[PDB]
Amino acid sequence: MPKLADRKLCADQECSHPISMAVALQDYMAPDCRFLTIHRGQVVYVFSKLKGRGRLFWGGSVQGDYYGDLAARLGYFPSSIVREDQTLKPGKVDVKTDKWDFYCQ
Repeated sequence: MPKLADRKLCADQECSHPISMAVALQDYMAPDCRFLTIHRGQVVYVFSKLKGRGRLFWGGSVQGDYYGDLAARLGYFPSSIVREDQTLKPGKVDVKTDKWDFYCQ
């Protein structure tokens, strides 16, 4: 399975800080373990934005039901299914993707 992208944009070198908070406008079911499953209205925190050949996809995690809860797992989803509501930190750190980046969590 080829990497989805060779490079990505993050808020920091380790992609540890979220770039943005977004709300899902469409449902999306993960086609394989690399992807997130999302439903309309759910909140997603975006930690990376892929570049190049993977640029339709962003990486992040789904907010849970209790205040402050964010699932630990990261996965990819199409950027178009969400509306970014708050830019938390500019996503302008241009990083090569590593092998952890497409290994399923």
